[PDB]
Amino acid sequence: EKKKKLILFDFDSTLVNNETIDEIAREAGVEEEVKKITKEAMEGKLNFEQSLRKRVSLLKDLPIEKVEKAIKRITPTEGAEETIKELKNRGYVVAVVSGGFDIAVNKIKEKLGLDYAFANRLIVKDGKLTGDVEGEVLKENAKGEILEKIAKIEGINLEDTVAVGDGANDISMFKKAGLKIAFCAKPILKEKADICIEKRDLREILKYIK
Ligand SMILES: [Mg+2]
Repeated sequence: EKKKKLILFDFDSTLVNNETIDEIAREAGVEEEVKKITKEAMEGKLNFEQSLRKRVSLLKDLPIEKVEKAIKRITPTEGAEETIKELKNRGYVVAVVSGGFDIAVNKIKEKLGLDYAFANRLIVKDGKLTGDVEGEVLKENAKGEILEKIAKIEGINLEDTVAVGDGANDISMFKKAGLKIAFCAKPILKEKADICIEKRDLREILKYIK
């Protein structure tokens, strides 16, 4: 026998190298403005939901074909698939929980073979973004609520959970997690982490997890 563990990964800047919202902002012509808000939000200087709605509103009217062009530029972080496969090899459950968007996160869930995926969604009308976003990964304690929910479904004690992220919206996930790993993270999350990894290779987390 042997117990399973549950590992939750943030998406933007953690499982992938990019910030989905910033990539889309480039196609919408508001890259500078959105990048600045994203940085403040991930450093913990802004309420997450308010900052995300402010950024998504700047994307109003962008055609879906341009959103896809931005998504195409997203690349997986070094070692991502190998790390996920090794965790699954141990019999562990793996999830991605993101303040980003299904249109990007759906793909990685299937590509890397994840068991769960939670993200927000961009609202679309007549083939263009309306500027609205909706979802359950918006409130300040959203990720922690999701970690608890998944752990309950799987019968896994919170002490056997691991959270891996880079930004301030990963703090609520860290609060409930058994092991807190800040991956090439912002100072506000590093302060709360058990382990800080600065080499950009997800395989580095494996050493800390039995
Ligand atoms: Mg992130």
